[PDB]
Amino acid sequence: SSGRRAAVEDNHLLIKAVQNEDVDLVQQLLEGGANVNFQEEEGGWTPLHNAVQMSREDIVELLLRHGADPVLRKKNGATPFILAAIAGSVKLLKLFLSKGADVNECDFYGFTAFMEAAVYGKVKALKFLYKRGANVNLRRKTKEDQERLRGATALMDAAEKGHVEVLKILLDEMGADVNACDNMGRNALIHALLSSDDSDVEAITHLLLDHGADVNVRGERGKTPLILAVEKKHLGLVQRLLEQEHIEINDTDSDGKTALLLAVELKLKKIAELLCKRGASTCGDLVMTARRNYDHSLVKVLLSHGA
Ligand SMILES: Nc1ncnc2c1ncn2[C@@H]1O[C@H](COP(=O)(O)O[C@@H]2[C@H](O)[C@@H](COP(=O)(O)O[C@@H]3[C@H](O)[C@@H](COP(=O)(O)O)O[C@H]3n3cnc4c(N)ncnc43)O[C@H]2n2cnc3c(N)ncnc32)[C@@H](O)[C@H]1O
Repeated sequence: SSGRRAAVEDNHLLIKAVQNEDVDLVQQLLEGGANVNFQEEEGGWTPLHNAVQMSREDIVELLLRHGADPVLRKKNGATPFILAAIAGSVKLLKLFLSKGADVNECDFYGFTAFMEAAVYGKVKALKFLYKRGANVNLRRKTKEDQERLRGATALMDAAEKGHVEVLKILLDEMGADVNACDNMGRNALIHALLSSDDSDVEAITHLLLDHGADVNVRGERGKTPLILAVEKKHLGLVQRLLEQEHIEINDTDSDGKTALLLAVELKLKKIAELLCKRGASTCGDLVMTARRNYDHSLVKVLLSHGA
């Protein structure tokens, strides 16, 4: 019982040794008899996981030769193979395939190597996984989710993190389905506009629209791409979104508000003016909203378009 406690320390040390990239210390601890397949209690991480996360092939090899299980999963269900995708290591993906990993295996949240590679903008890994049979259009199914016959896709992921290079490749080279929808009915376009990154959102939006993305999808709360473009207060997105010949300008959100109503509630002078060069002012309480806003430049615009 004093030995059971002392050893667990050696184990944690083996992990820490790996994290510190202390090759010699890892060799001592393993030769010393430390459990090479020890999993810490937090998230089920092993030395091998940590080694893969860090893209240290040499430490992976060492651990494997001391008998590390190459397909042992951590608590989230992710395997070392998957972790190597997040790391973008082709060498490690090639390796874990050779040791029994399935190219379309997934953690307990439906995440596949291919998906992780797109999330982390890992191009070479993406191309590798594709050419090794990765199912590009898989929709995330948690495990106790498949059993009940019941949703995001790699394309969506790349859209939310704003990886332009990856999005081009998925759409042009790998046959990604631009108009797939998750279980809340959001598509790659909606995800791009929901993300925290206004960084490359213009490119992602243009790209998606060229590849025939549906500008008229109902999101979380009736929120269309137009309404998100407006709520973002982005003139460029509203501008590009409106060059879509068949966009339901007057579509209404969850609250009944529309692209124009929200444009005016938010005092967007140019966006409201641009919308009015097509939008229906018959939401009605438009002018009354601009008046509550004390916005007489905007009250004038609304009336010229018959409110
Ligand atoms: N060396 C180590 N590195 C990192 N963590 C370590 C390390 N050593 C010990 N730990 C510790 O163990 C714990 C859990 O770590 P873990 O990563 O193994 O397990 C995570 C979590 O519990 C678990 C679930 O978290 P959640 O409740 O937030 O559930 C999340 C979400 O609701 C769900 C569905 O997403 P979606 O389909 O709706 O888009 O997956 C999460 N998720 C989001 N992006 C993911 C991704 N790219 N890949 C996998 N899962 C993702 O998944 C890990 N995880 C979460 N976000 C991640 C992300 N963005 N990229 C990679 N992995 C991610 C921790 O508590 C931690 O301290």
